[PDB]
Amino acid sequence: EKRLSAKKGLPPGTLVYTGKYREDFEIEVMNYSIEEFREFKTTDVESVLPFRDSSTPTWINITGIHRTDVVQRVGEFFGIHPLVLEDILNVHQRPKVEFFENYVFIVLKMFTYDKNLHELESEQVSLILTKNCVLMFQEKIGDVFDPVRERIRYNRGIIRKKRADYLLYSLIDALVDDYFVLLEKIDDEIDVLEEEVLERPEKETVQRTHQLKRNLVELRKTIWPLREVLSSLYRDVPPLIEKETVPYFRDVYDHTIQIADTVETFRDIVSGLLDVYLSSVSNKTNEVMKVLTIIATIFMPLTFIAGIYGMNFEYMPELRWKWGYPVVLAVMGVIAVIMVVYFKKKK
Amino acid sequence: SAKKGLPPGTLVYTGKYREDFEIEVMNYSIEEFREFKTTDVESVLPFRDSSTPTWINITGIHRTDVVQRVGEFFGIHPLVLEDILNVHQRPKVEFFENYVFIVLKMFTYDKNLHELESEQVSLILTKNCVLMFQEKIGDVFDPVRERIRYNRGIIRKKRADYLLYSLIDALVDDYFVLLEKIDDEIDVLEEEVLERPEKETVQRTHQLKRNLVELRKTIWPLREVLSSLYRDVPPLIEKETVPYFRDVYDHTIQIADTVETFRDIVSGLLDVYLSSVSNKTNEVMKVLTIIATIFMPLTFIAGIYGMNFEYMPELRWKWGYPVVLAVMGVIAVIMVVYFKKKK
Amino acid sequence: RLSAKKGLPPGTLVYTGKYREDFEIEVMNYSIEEFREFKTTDVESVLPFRDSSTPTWINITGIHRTDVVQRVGEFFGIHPLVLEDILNVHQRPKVEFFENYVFIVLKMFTYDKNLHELESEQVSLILTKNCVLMFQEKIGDVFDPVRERIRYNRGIIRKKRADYLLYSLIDALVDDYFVLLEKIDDEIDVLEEEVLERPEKETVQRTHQLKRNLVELRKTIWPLREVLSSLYRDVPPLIEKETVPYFRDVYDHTIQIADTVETFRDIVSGLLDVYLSSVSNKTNEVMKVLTIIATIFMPLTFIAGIYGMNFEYMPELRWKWGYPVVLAVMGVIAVIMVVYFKKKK
Amino acid sequence: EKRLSAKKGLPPGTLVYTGKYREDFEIEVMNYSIEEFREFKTTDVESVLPFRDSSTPTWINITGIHRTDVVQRVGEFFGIHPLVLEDILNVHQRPKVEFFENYVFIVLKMFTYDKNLHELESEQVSLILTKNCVLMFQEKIGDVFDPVRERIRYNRGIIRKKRADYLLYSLIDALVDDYFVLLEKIDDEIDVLEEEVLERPEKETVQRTHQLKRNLVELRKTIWPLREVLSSLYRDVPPLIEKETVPYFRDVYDHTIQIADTVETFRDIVSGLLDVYLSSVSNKTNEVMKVLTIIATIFMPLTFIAGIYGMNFEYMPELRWKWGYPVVLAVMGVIAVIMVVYFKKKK
Amino acid sequence: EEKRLSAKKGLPPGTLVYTGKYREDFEIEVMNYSIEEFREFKTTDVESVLPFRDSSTPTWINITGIHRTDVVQRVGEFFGIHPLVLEDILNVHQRPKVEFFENYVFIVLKMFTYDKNLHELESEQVSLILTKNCVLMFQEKIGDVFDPVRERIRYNRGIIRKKRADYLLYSLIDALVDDYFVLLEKIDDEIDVLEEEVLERPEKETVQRTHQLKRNLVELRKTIWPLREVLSSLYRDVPPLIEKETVPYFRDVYDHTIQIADTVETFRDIVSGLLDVYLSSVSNKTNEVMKVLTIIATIFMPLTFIAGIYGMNFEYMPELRWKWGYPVVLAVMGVIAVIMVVYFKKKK
Ligand SMILES: CCCCCCCCCCCCO[C@@H]1O[C@H](CO)[C@@H](O[C@H]2O[C@H](CO)[C@@H](O)[C@H](O)[C@H]2O)[C@H](O)[C@H]1O
Ligand SMILES: CCCCCCCCCCCCO[C@@H]1O[C@H](CO)[C@@H](O[C@H]2O[C@H](CO)[C@@H](O)[C@H](O)[C@H]2O)[C@H](O)[C@H]1O
Ligand SMILES: [Cl-]
Ligand SMILES: [Cl-]
Ligand SMILES: [Cl-]
Ligand SMILES: [Cl-]
Ligand SMILES: [Cl-]
Ligand SMILES: [Cl-]
Ligand SMILES: [Cl-]
Ligand SMILES: [Cl-]
Ligand SMILES: [Mg+2]
Ligand SMILES: [Mg+2]
Ligand SMILES: [Mg+2]
Ligand SMILES: [Mg+2]
Ligand SMILES: [Mg+2]
Ligand SMILES: [Mg+2]
Ligand SMILES: [Mg+2]
Ligand SMILES: [Mg+2]
Ligand SMILES: [Mg+2]
Ligand SMILES: [Mg+2]
Ligand SMILES: [Mg+2]
Repeated sequence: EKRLSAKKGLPPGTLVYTGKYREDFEIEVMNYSIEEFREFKTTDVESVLPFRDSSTPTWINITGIHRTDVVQRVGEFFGIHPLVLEDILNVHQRPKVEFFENYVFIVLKMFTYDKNLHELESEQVSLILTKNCVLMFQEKIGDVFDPVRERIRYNRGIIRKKRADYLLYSLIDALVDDYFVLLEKIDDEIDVLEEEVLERPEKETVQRTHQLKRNLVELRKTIWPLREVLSSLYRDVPPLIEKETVPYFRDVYDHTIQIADTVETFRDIVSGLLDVYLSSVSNKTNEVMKVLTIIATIFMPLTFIAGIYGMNFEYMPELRWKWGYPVVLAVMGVIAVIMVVYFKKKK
Repeated sequence: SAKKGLPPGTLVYTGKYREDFEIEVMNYSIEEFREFKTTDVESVLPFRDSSTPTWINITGIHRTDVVQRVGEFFGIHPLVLEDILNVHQRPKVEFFENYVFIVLKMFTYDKNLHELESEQVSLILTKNCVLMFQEKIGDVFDPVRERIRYNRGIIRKKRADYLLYSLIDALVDDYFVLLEKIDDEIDVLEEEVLERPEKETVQRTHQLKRNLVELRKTIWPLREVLSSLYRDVPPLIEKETVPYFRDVYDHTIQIADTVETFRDIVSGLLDVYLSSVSNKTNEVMKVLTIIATIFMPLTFIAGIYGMNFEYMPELRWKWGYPVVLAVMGVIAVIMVVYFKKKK
Repeated sequence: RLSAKKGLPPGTLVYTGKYREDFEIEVMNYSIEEFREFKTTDVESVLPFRDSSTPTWINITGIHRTDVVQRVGEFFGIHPLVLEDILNVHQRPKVEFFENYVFIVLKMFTYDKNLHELESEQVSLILTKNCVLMFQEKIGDVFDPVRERIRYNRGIIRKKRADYLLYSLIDALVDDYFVLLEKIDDEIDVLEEEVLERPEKETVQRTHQLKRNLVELRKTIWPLREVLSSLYRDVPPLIEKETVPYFRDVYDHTIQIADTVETFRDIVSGLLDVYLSSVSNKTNEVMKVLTIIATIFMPLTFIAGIYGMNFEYMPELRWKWGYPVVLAVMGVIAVIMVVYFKKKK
Repeated sequence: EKRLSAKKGLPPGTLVYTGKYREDFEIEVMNYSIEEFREFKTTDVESVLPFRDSSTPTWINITGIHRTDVVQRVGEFFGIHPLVLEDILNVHQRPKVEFFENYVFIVLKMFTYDKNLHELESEQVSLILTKNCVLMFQEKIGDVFDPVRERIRYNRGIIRKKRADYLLYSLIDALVDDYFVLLEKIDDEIDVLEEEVLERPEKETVQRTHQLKRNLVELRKTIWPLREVLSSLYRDVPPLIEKETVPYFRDVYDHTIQIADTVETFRDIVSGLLDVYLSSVSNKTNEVMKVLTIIATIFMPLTFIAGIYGMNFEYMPELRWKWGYPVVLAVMGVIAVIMVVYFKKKK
Repeated sequence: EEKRLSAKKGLPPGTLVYTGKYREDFEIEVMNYSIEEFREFKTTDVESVLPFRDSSTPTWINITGIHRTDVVQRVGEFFGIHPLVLEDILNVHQRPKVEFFENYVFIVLKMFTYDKNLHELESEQVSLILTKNCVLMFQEKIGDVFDPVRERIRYNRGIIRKKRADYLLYSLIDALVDDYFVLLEKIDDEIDVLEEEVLERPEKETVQRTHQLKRNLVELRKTIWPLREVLSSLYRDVPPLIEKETVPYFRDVYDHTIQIADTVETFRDIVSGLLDVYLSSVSNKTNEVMKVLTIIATIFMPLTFIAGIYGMNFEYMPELRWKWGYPVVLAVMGVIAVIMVVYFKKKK
């Protein structure tokens, strides 16, 4: 209803941004050949539009898809189907490839993990590969893509030698790689949490356990498709040159499996955290209940006799007598002493 | 859940909705549009033979004679019409030579008392018509009606199969709304489960589980109905409508992701609460334990010196018990010190 | 009684089930123009119907008479493995295919409410030429409505052939399951009500019985779904454009049941964890009462037991305005132990 | 006595018996056809070597494969691969069916169950179908094949009319039949066990349920390859006479499924047995609390007032107007009785 | 508990970077052999092994200490190994695999070492490349399971000397897969000891060990599953692996691996209940602690109140004055104590 999960009743072609980031808008362009390169930014689309006809590889990054107007304008110019456009704009959706005639279309998820308050956020990056362009579409400023920029700029690696497909591999290889980062953060979280779980009895322990479990589920929900998307890229290939670029997506495929597995491992672990915790607590109850028993179980028989020697009659034998009070205190010290002897097994 | 012993062709509305019956009909082509309502079935019949798209919506299928009649007129096999009127059944598609047959489920989720309801929606695509069969009045189809009416979208331009698409599409899109609500209820529940120790909570928890089960049982085959429509297409215009069906599938893959997601999420809730309440039990134990461990030994010396004995001064010595009182105070001091490793 | 008949050759004919009670053969030969039906204990009398040109339903009941299964089978030309398959009632439902005939094993269920339990009886069907052969363990069945349909000519059955009678028999036999499931659905409803609102061990027990019975149900129903999958997708002596879509309809109910049998499994599966939580909570709130009485009364008996001391020259007895204030302070700490207790109780 | 799971360092054909039984060695032969049959035992492997070339089905039962010379001889004569000989000797393994050029190889297990102290042992059985011979290999004297022996002697059934592949069939069907016996015993154990769990709270119970869980896991591991074992015997069939022996293989294969389902039915039943125990313990903990609390909650407050009225004070007596003792005992009984009243709901 | 080696990022596709924890050893071994004779040697000079690319006879070249990525790059370029394959030899956090190429088979496998006492398992990654007449082996660290295979080559044991490079690769992976037998045995011992502990030893360190075992099992499954797939691909495809000879051998290894994997899922099946068996014991001791607490509580508290109503200072109240009251109250108190014990004769 409000800013989550619903644009409803709108026709099949409606361009609407569903995410939260309306802040920034910036349009980056990097063109390159083996010979030379150029880069620029701008806030005007009419400058970048002519690159669709380029003979040389081009990476056009639109940050600020919160502007539906520029997404549309570009979609139209490169001839992107309106359903596809709409997918780019609706950022709540699963990861996918859709191959078309003159183009490939890809929807990926970048993540961010804040430790301290433990939570994750996800930005949607959409890539379109057509002709010589990779069109990028982001929500906000910030991204994992920088090493690629450096690779182009400082001529490191093979990127300069290759055409646009290997560039889509470059952007996808970065995006996938940052998941390892997120995963390191998360195993750190796991270790911390199992320490806390066996050794540190509070309820905030439970709260954090649960938080990690959800963060893990959302992680997987985005992850398994992400694996299939790479899986598809590997087995089909309409404009992705074979004998050059194929083993490159394939290495991103092995990554997305190594990752898909790692979150599984994570899951099987975190599931039994809470069991370990129940085992910590009901074991802590056991030791308390043992203390209260020996405390109660010594003083309960004693307070009884001390109460039968405080009873008022007349006619009573042992009150006058006497020799009693030392013999009574004797029997008391004796019975509590055989209690403590009886407890040489327990605690 | 039982109509038994009846012949294969027997029309029995098996639903719980007995109240309303209505017939809505919209005939459109590119240049013009015409809509009407009625309770008279024959009046909507001549539309079987037209060369333009028409949406014929029969609400209140508890009236069987209408279903029989319309069926016989459009030439639909009695096994289908029975299927239409038996509303406990899974979403499927049957592909036929002169038509397609589709059963789907709309859901409804009441907050306050938290519960869900289902309507069964049937669709026949034949020649130039979409035949829609609803159990009761009101639907998620209002934006579609508004679209045909107001020439929004491409819908006016298009044909009967694309009308189908818009109908099913609207249906599927509503689940999004339902998911948002379930999400909210889940938020509330987990808040309460870690912070609010009550049995009404375990109930609400189990009910949410049960609901997620019913929802899953519907959602999963729904994924499959679109799976065919996208992949099969005998009288469905290819180059035009196949990509659009492909969308509704995408979404219905999504809805099924979110639902497993919820099941995974809720499935650990009862272990939270168990872990939470097993802790609060432990931390009230401590309180009862300290209260028992100081005040039990103390009440013990109070009982010695209340004993009535002919021997034993105190009696005399007349100091008190500053010293009884002081030994109490000192052993209490050390008990509490001992409990500086605890509460 | 029992689960092993062993050391025996593959052909050997043995009834493994528990009911030796009844024996009866019922025959209905019916055509478009007319119909006739009779019963008997005499086997040579039904044999000639092999060559009848019209639909016959031979329901042989009391398979515990092995010699009749032998007779009829050898006569109609049914293999020895199929005959033994008819006499062994411990087995999974299956469909096997052959030249002149189709072999079918199904299960009818009876669930007693009150004392909650289920028993099964096995029906074997053989469709051969114009005859459909039926085999039961004991008197009574789910098939009366198709009998009624044949006697009174209701619906399309009189027009059509023998494999349509297969269709109808099976359909009836599948439809039973719906009512079964309704019953089991009731059991589940009461059982969960009890589980959250009613902490006893008998409810542990019934939860277990329900889980078990549900297991049995899944185990019968799942191959049963695979049965009508095969009758729908294969079809050699089954008239296609006429019967095959009637076949698909049972195929569809067979599926609906299976999903429902799952829903019940998934729901039963949690019913223990809801019980554990109610008991724990119940265990908690039982503990809280113990403490609050202790923590207000235990320190109370202590300061109330100081002034029961027989020491002379307390002096503190000297306050003898005294006791009401001595009573007061008690209540005060008592109250402040209660005033410890009006948050979190 | 049962060499552990490893013989390593050894090259691939190394023929080593890894089991515990060295005790007996015997060889039994039955040559038969429609007309007649001859049967004999022996310790001499030379006299059973000629039967490889038999026109008519022979059954060679070698018992005592600890004698590895024998297995080597026989193996080399009938043309069996060193890897399969090795497989006949190493008894820690899964069942399999390997189809070769001139012969069929099966390994299968023959279980034995001890009730009382509950545990299961398994002898290996190896079967090689070659030409007209069934080669059969056993660790120890005693087996399940005695009634197939009897059908060969007393000419019961159709076995004499039929061939070597039918011999194979009979043997496998006796194996498979025995797992029913086994399952019956496990069902008995299961019933006693669940009954003891729900009505009988002791620890040797958990010990037993666990024993069973494990035993069923073992039985699963032996049976599931087996289901696939007779699956591949049913669906393939190069030298297995089709129109004769095939519907008989499918018969064993139906059995094999009932056995597995009977296993899976058991598993899902046992995995609930511990949760039954869990819920019985936690109701006992509750029911003990209940008893502690009604005693604590009626008497501790009644002790508080008896209590103030025993105090010896300067203004003592506070009351001493004789009314007025029994009024206190009255209000004692009244607050106790209304404690019971308040407990007339649950406890 | 800090930044772990996982991410090699910002780095190009071909980047050769060792991600392991072993920097210690470096050694290059060679055995070359034929039916007539063989030569074995070590060296740190890579250029001396290189000519073996062109040998007619099978040559196993073991390169221990892949941390030196110049050696790894050398042998790679010289053998025409594609940079991505090279990089995989170098990156050790990754699942076992086969990849087949025009001129070589790349394989990734894993050796596991378990230590008892403090219970923990380390792995080492092994790479193998079937290329022409060579198998290139790459190890992180000295020591390995391939000793008997060397021993066979040296002293002419088995058939290995007659067969070729493909059978040499069979021999290597067979010794590898065969290690997992030992490993599963050790994990079994720990399992028995640990379930005994779970029932009969109520300590928190027991819990620590149960969870530790569980984690070890998961890391062990994660590797062990595709290990199965690696041998399956190897059985069923076979481009330069001589078929009618070497395929059955590869099949055998596949078999043990199916066994290996089955076992691993059985251990998992057991350790998953191991913690519920603990929590059963614990609740049960406390259960039988609370009993003790409650039966001591319920006999004396009705007794301490009977002792309360007695003194208790009031007038009238015989009771006190008729004598006989004290002993008769020892009788009542006593008898009610004995009927509490009698009611508790359904308990202990
Ligand atoms: C030297 C003085 C001579 C006085 C007259 C002698 C008469 C002979 C009597 C036999 C002696 C036994 O006397 C015995 O004393 C003991 C305690 O002293 C009493 O026992 C008394 O105190 C014990 C405490 O241990 C209580 O458990 C018991 O309920 C109470 O009756 C016995 O009830 C009485 O039978
Ligand atoms: C002082 C003389 C030195 C020589 C030693 C002998 C001293 C006397 C020994 C006393 C033996 C104690 O054994 C016994 O104890 C109980 C207290 O539980 C006393 O008192 C008991 O009397 C009878 C038992 O029959 C009961 O009615 C009463 O309830 C009970 O208290 C008995 O009178 C005494 O016989
Ligand atoms: Cl690059
Ligand atoms: Cl009919
Ligand atoms: Cl119906
Ligand atoms: Cl049988
Ligand atoms: Cl071996
Ligand atoms: Cl036989
Ligand atoms: Cl890498
Ligand atoms: Cl060798
Ligand atoms: Mg849409
Ligand atoms: Mg790689
Ligand atoms: Mg019906
Ligand atoms: Mg879309
Ligand atoms: Mg006093
Ligand atoms: Mg049999
Ligand atoms: Mg059979
Ligand atoms: Mg139908
Ligand atoms: Mg070996
Ligand atoms: Mg082997
Ligand atoms: Mg890389």
